[PDB]
This record gives sequence, structure tokens and C-alpha cells, in this order.
Amino acid sequence: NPNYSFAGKTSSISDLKEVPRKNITLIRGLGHGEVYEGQVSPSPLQVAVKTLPEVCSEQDELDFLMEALIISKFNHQNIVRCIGVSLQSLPRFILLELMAGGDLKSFLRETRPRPSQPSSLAMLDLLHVARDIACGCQYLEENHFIHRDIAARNCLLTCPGPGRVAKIGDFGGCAMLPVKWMPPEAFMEGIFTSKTDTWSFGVLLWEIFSLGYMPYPSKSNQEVLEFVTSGGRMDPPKNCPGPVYRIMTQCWQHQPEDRPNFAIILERIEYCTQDPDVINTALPIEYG
Ligand SMILES: COc1cc(Nc2nccc(N3CCC[C@H](C(=O)NCc4ccc(C)cc4)C3)n2)cc(OC)c1OC
Repeated sequence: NPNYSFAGKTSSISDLKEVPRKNITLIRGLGHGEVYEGQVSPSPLQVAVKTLPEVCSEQDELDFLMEALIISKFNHQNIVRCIGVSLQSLPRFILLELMAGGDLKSFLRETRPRPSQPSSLAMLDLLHVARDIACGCQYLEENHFIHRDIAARNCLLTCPGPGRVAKIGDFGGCAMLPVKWMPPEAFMEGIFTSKTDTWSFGVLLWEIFSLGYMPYPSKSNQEVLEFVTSGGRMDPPKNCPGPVYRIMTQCWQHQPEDRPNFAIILERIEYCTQDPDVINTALPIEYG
């Protein structure tokens, strides 16, 4: 039993809300540690169920428990909820707010304006997603928590249709490191502040406004590392309003001190949202 500290409050395995296994029913797979759609029981609660493999390392067990502690203490509308856990039966479960819209990256790619559906997305949809995540990030920042992998793949959506809400819903010899989302100083002193998350948010913004493209498309991890360290920056996504691209380039200031905090990022997203020239910009139609 390790303890976890968040907002000056310490919690352990015993503070987690244990849900009796018999109350939990798995309905279908979602992805993969595998994830299921589930329900907890007239009016059951539908949830997502993250499982721990029964045959796993000791470190796997510890990582799984620590994750549950961390997520359970987050309390914000743009961060996916932990409903409870079921650790006293095998395989062990973590129960999460079901995000029926899936991940943001897949969504953007699938919902690109095409000849089949030319009005599938608008600029305002993108700015609302951007605002939603910025709001989750500001909460993390205010509570002195650094995420380290603010990326489209780690954002989830409440529902596929309109009225969708984006939320931070996943965490991230270094071939696994999210290099394309990391600021120059991450590789230097390896130290993290919330200005790390500011940088990654700029990359997320590029991901959002490019409609789900991989950052630095023709560049590998090491190429990106050297590019970014030498001052290299991405071009604007296709049809990207200038005001939106300026948010990205401010997030990507080499000096962390010169980067905006999330309060400032939100203000600038809001000014963009109020600009008719920005929100009336047509998104590019991908040829289908
Ligand atoms: C529509 O189908 C999907 C639903 C979902 N919905 C969903 N809803 C809740 C959770 C969830 N997953 C899958 C991705 C990872 C996620 C997870 O383990 N989150 C842990 C976590 C980490 C940090 C924070 C702040 C919260 C939760 C669990 N997935 C996701 C999908 O792709 C990943 C889907 O496409 C197959």
C-alpha cells in the first residue's frame, strides 16, 4: 500500500470506492490492459471498465493501483471521472466515465469534411474542443499537476454528435517518449513545469486544426528533437486562421517563461471564438 498526495490530501488504496463485482456487467470491448463498455447495477450506470491482466508483473500491479488513486482525486468536468474500482476480484477493474465519442484523434480523422459529408465539422467545433481541454489543463495546472502527454490520442469525447465535450482521459532507450509533444527543455534538464503542458497543448492545437494529422509529418522522433531544439516550428495546418496559429507559436516559445499559462490560453481561445473571420473560415475538404 503506497500513499498518494493531491491538493495536500493524502489517500491510499482503502479510500477508493470499491464496487461489488456482482454489480458490474461487461457489455462489449472498446480497446486495449483492455477496456470494455460496462454497466453498474432499472436505471443502471453505464461505464467504461479498464482491466488489469491477471498475469502481469509486480510493477504492472503497482502502476494500475497508483493510476486509480490519481484519477479518483481529480474532480473536474473536463477530466474523465473514476466511478470506482473493483480490486478485490480478478481481474481487477477501474471504472471510468464512459466516453461514447471515443478518442479525439480518431474522431477528427473520421469526421473530416468530405464530398460525402461536407459540413461535418466547423471551426467553432474545433475551438470548443480546444477550450474544453484548455479548461482541464488549467485545473491540472492550478492543482500543481503536470500531465506530460497532452495529445489528441489522450483526449476523449462524451458523445459523437453535437453537444460533445472533450475531456482529458488518458495518461502517456526512449522510443516510447512522446517526443513530438515535448518542449526543448524536457530533453535538456529533463525538468517539468506546467509550461511543459503549455507546449504540448500547442501541439494538440495543431493536431485539432489539422483534423487529426500526425505532428511533423515527415520527421522521426530524433529529427523532431533536433528540429525543435534548433528553433524549428510547424507550419500552420491547412486553412488555419492566423489568430489560431499565433496561439500555437506562443505555446512553442523556446523559453518556458515566454509561454502563456492556461488562463491566458483560454482568453485567447475565447477571442478567436468571438472573431467572425476566424469561425467563418471553411475547413479543407479532403477528397473522397
Ligand atoms: C466509441 O468507442 C470508444 C469509446 C471510448 N471511450 C472510453 N471511455 C472511457 C475510457 C476509455 N478508455 C480507453 C482509452 C484509455 C482510458 C484510460 O485508461 N484512462 C485512464 C485515465 C487517465 C488519466 C485521466 C485524467 C483519466 C483517466 C480508458 N474509453 C474510447 C475509444 O477509443 C479509445 C473508443 O473507440 C473504440
